[PDB]
Amino acid sequence: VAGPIAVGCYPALGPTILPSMLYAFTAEYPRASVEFREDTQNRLRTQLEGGELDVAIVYDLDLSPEWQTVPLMTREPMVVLGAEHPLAGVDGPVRLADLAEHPMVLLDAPPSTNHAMDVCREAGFAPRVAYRTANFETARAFVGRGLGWTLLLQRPRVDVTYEGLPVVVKPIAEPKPASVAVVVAWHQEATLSRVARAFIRFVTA
Amino acid sequence: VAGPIAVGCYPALGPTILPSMLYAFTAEYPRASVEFREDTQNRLRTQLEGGELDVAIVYDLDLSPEWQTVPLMTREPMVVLGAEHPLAGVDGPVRLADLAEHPMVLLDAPPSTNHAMDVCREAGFAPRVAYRTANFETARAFVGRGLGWTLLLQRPRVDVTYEGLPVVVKPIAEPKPASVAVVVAWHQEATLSRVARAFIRFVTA
Repeated sequence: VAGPIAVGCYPALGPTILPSMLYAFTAEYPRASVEFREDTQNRLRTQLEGGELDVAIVYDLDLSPEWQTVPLMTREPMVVLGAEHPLAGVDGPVRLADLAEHPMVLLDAPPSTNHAMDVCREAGFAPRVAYRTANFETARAFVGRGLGWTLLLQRPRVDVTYEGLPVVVKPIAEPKPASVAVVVAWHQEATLSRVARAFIRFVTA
Repeated sequence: VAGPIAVGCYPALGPTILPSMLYAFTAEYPRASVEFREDTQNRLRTQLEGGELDVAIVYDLDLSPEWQTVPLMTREPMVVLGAEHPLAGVDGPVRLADLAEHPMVLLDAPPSTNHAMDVCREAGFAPRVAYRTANFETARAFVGRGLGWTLLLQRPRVDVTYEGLPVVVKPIAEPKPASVAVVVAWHQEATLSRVARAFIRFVTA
């Protein structure tokens, strides 16, 4: 197992899923050579369907029916709150309806944006978006500071921001939202190289 | 003071500098409203020139002379290593020259990208870039996992990545790299509003 493989992913997946994956794969296969690209939903799609990427690590959301997928993991959406948020202190899951009138910090990084918007709609409201960011950490930092609440698909292991403030992570109820999977994907009509076949098999074992 | 202000910044400044600034400002002036936008280098300049932004929080690197600036803080570039890194035992500062042959994780987020190539260039080398990302946490997470070394202009308060791994931050010497100012900026020819002026005075107080 040797050769070039080009791997893309969403920015939100880069610091959460990718480091351990790339480190472990590359250690297992010293002669493999990985080109790593992070890009937006539309750009990765263009690249992956163009032959620029072998494989892409994406949320299993708004995905072309022509892409093959294999689950890597799956995670419920969570609410994240500042320590002194009115709702940070109550035990159990939060009814998302109870945040309808608290200012939201929207992570607008498609496909996360419409997923958040749909989850709020199933809880029966349109959020007051006080601040918008495409940056995962900016959303977390704004929240830990007390600028609003947010909905996130992934959970950094330590509940603290770049500023050194805590964040409080809550499950969601009424309804309990669907689990969102992260997936390795490729186009149906791609011929997987050996290094690519080896990558998909390793990172999912 | 009351009314809208549009504040832009570079994404890496969004979670580190901006959260407390926006919190403190909106706390002093409950009737001001901030329109917050993170944007890449040309796009922020382009928005500021056209009046879409009142002010920008930026690194003072490669800025137009048309912009008035006031320094908020200054920071030395630093090397960031994973805990198992060959040079992580190095007591005291690293000479960057000592990492010339180790793989680098490059934060490609102008103006950081040219700054970083500029500081290696000055230590005598062109780095071997194993991985490139415009995402700050992706750079820290990759380095914490062992995928290479980086250099960064800012330092999150807790030396831990999203995977819960530590990062080891070291000063650079021989030569010591140039410090970089973070500034509040606005265009020379703008007619500043009362709220924009209040913002500038408030963050430079």
